[PDB]
Amino acid sequence: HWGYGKHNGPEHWHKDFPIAKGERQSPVDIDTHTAKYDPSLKPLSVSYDQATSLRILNNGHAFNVEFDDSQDKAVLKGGPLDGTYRLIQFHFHWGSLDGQGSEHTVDKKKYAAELHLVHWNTKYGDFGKAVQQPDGLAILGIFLKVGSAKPGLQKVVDVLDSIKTKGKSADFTNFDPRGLLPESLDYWTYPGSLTTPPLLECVTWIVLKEPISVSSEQVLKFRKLNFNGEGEPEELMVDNWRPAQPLKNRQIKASFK
Ligand SMILES: [Zn+2]
Repeated sequence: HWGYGKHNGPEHWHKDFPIAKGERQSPVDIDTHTAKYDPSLKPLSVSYDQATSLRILNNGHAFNVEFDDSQDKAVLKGGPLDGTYRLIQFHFHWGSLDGQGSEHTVDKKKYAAELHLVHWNTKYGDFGKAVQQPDGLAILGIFLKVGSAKPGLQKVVDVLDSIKTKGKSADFTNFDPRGLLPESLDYWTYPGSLTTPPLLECVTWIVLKEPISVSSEQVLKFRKLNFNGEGEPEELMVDNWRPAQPLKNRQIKASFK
């Protein structure tokens, strides 16, 4: 019964998921004055030409755009990573107000939203096996600010009415996740966790410095989604973000000078 409400939000998750207080929790604040350039980092390689989106699902916590991950169709490589990581889904976290919504922060700045493209390490065979490994996942995080519309997001926006409530899914084929990337692939990276229960410490985080712009109308449509199921009291799906967690014995590395 974890969530983002008045009585089940992030500050409560540790009772059922004690790693919530662990050594490698996410998100974190990215201090641009202490993150150090690492010349040994490599460009990243985002290969989404062959991506097969399948479906979009309201899971009661966010919505996931799901992909075929039964081949190396959409992979992330390079950067801080060893080996190959398959895209399985992307989702967002967002606010009730434009001044909030992101999970990671940059010098304490909150963005309006944050996109997570989730990939699993093919060495481990399946996502469920991967989340049990410290190097099981690579999550590419992208900040959203409110300004211009993002044309490549509109198809997502326009399907949300069909998945308003928890448990609803819709066919969602032929979506191109390249339309959600900023121009630059400069990034910060650090080791951390899933930001939702079970909060497993299995993630190499790769957070892009350049935000994307979305329009106020696009974010407004995200804020019409519901946490609840159909036939239940309406609870708008807003403020589905976990706040920054202690960095502890970690360093954030920058790919850029
Ligand atoms: Zn996420």
